[PDB]
Amino acid sequence: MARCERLRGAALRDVLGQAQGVLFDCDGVLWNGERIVPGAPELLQRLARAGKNTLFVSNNSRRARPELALRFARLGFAGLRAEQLFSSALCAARLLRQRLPGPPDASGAVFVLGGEGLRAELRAAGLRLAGDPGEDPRVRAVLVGYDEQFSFSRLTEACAHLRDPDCLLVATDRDPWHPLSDGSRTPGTGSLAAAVETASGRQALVVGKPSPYMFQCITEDFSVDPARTLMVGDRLETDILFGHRCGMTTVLTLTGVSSLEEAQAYLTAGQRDLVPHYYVESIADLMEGL
Amino acid sequence: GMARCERLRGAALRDVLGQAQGVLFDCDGVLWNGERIVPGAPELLQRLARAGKNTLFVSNNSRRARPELALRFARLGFAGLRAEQLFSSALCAARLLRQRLPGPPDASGAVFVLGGEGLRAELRAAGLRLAGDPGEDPRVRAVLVGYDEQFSFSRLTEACAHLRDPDCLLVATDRDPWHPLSDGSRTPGTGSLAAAVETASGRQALVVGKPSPYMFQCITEDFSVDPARTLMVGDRLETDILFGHRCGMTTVLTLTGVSSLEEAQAYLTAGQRDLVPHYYVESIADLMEGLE
Ligand code: BEF
Ligand code: BEF
Ligand SMILES: [Mg+2]
Ligand SMILES: [Mg+2]
Repeated sequence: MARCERLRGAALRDVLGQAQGVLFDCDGVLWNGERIVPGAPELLQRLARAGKNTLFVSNNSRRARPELALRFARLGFAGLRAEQLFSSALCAARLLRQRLPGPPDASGAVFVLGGEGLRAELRAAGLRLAGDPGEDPRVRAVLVGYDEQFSFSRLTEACAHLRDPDCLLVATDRDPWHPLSDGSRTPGTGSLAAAVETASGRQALVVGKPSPYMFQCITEDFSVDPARTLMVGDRLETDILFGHRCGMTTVLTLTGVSSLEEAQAYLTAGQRDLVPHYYVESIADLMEGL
Repeated sequence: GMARCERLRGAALRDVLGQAQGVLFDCDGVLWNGERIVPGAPELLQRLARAGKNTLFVSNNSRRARPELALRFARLGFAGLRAEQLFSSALCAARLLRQRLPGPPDASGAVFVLGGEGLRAELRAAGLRLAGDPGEDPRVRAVLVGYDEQFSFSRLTEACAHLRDPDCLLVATDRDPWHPLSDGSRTPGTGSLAAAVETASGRQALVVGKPSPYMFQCITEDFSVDPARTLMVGDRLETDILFGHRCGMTTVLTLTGVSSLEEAQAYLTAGQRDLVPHYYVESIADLMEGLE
């Protein structure tokens, strides 16, 4: 039962040694916008050298796997394999492929409220998109992602497809909003998903943290022992909650969305699923254990 | 009076109407569907007036300011109504905001509005200054979410920016989630936009329209209404009927609109008593057989 203590000194050396791997959230953890978190690449390198597995799990649905891989390299994280990178975009594509196969054939298409990266992730899995060239097949699912082209007419069209009860509704994540480097905020997929759900009268299947699905998607590709895995993230209600649900050890870093006091407030309120085991000022602080 | 969803006809209809001082009518799906009146609706209103029963009208429709809504009634054949009898969520939003945003002269700021020109006009008639109107946009002191056919990701973003300030109010006209169109398709309702704005801003909106009691308050500032002796007549269980229950009125579901008898009956069998109408009719025309 999580106590939100500062991970330093001996405990930190013990926690890292016991670890098989570290699951890292990306935004607010490795970088903020185009500014990397100092020590972050050096941390990853030392982790690898110490033979501790690293994986990356992000609710960001803007970047397909190849562009996310480029971003890591560009910002200075070398030696990563694309296979280590999980976004809600990737896992939505895999969930939709799973739900849409069958003994039946001639499936259908996905209507996507989202950007080019999310679309590209679905095409890479072999799904067809409403609005691509050629045949208009039956729309069999609506996917809601981070959609800067969101509009009333696109909301209306989503709901029309959802009048068919067999048409699925999937959302990449419910993150409600995100910080920008200028201090302003941008609405998150959760706000778009809420509009689509309310207008269509449906409940969405949510793929991203804190949904366990994000973890299944990962364990299909790697063996992960939740007991010996650290889940590291900056957001209490997505990363920490996810970590608790998966039975992992949880580390809040303070470089991102949540504050140490928000965590303490959950603790005093006895909401244990939202309380991290440990916190650090920065993921750079983890290095003193290697 | 625990609702049993009974068909209002015969003696029950004569009794209920006889005890009533007045009838509150929801408008869409009740007096009309689109540009098509419900047959008998104009005659009903006339006969109600002759019988000395007061009528008032509530709508969650935020598209027409009160003058145009009044012109609509007249054009479709409803005679004898005065504009002051018409309460829309637009009107009541303008009043809530006028109440909450008066203060010293210099304090007065602006309302950032997600909605159409009807709603805009309703707020200006109440003396409110609007972001996006000509000249200086003063401090935004409230965000209003209404039915917004021009809703967009950037305007959602701009609303949230205003809402970062905890003292900026968030008001929604209503939470109706979607509405039927004449071709059988649907348009998203304010409730869906409001949900997006509330989620992205981390705020709870003050809701003005039915089933919020605020709409009833907005009405009782202008007219004496005894809820015990008033019928609330509507086509939507989750908005009109619930509203009637919260205000302590006898509730009548009419079937010419959004909800079905079977939806009402399922609420009954589930014990969701606040979503069960006391009575129902196929059409509000049926009410006429209870008047002499
Ligand atoms: F990249 Be994480 F979801 F902030
Ligand atoms: F006019 Be009601 F709000 F349908
Ligand atoms: Mg993050
Ligand atoms: Mg109605």
